[PDB]
Amino acid sequence: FVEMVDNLRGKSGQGYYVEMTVGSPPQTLNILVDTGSSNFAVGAAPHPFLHRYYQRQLSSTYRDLRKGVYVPYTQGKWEGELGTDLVSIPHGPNVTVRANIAAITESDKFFINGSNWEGILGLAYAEIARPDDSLEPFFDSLVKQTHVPNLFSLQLCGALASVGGSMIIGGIDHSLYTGSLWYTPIRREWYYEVIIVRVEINGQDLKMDCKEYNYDKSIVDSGTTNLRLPKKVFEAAVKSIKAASSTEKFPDGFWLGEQLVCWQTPWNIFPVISLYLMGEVTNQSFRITILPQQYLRPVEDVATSQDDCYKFAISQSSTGTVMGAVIMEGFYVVFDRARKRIGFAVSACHVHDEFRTAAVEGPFVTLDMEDCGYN
Ligand SMILES: Nc1ccc2cc(-c3ccsc3)ccc2n1
Repeated sequence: FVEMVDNLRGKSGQGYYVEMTVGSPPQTLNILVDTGSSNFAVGAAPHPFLHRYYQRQLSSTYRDLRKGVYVPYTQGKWEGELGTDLVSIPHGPNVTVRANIAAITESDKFFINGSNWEGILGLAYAEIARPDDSLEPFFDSLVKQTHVPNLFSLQLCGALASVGGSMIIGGIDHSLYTGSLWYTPIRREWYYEVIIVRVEINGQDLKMDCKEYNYDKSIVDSGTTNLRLPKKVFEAAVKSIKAASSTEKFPDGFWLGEQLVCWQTPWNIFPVISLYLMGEVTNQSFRITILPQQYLRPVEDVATSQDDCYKFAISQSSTGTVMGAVIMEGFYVVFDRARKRIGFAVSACHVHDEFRTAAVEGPFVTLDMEDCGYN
């Protein structure tokens, strides 16, 4: 897996991408790695923000599926033409597979003006593929057509500053993490859904009905930046973070992500956040702990300010909990599809000081963990 280490690149706030090839001869494309969706979809027309795009006319192995796909999101959309072709990952396993590909022919607020990627690799399950679950996602195709084991893992390292990481396809690289992996079950194979059973700020329990933590979902998502929390949970978490960091006060807007706060930096004033996840065994949980250096993100994009402005990277949501980069950059994350589970271990590349560290600890006893799932 040494050939796969450090195969992820990107710019701060613009996602992680991996080099891929599509068609014959191979066409090189940078593709966003997204555990939050299930479509392999690439730009196929000269959108002026794109460095490169899939040219179907140049591929001898392209096959038309004679079907369109329309994908709206909250903000905008993407739209495309479904087909198949041969796909490779130059810094992945030495294999070539026939995969479904959405050729994107129209988009709005999908591509990022200024980024170095031209497509998306949805790593989640068939159930949330567009237009329906008959469209087999890339990873399913990879496992069916080769001996590549049914798992992948992600080390997202963070630092517009350049970001880096590793996607290890088909296994686990033990030098990307310290301590032991701890596994939480995949509750259902659609998103990577898991169950949060307890939340603490600075070891202080939030004491909420644990069903609020997973209302209506909790998911692991490499395609989101923030730790997103349901509004009711976010409201309590914010109140508790504010009380923990009394030493200095901040306007309501900052906590709401409506404005930035700037220095010329004190980490100790801010609390650690702990999430307890359902463990592998009846009545057993474990906890993941992140620092302010994960949830307080630098903004370098500030043109009207030559100070160190930060964004509060926890926000409200109506789609459930989203464990985004705020969480994932603390940990080596194993997506163990073979055994319907997700593993977490302290990341060897995570940003920390000399007083506190990201942590993965257990076992703990936690009763009635079933009840924390929304139905
Ligand atoms: N993990 C995520 C989060 C947000 C996403 C939004 C889009 C999209 C589609 C049409 S416009 C924007 C696609 C994939 C996404 N994956």
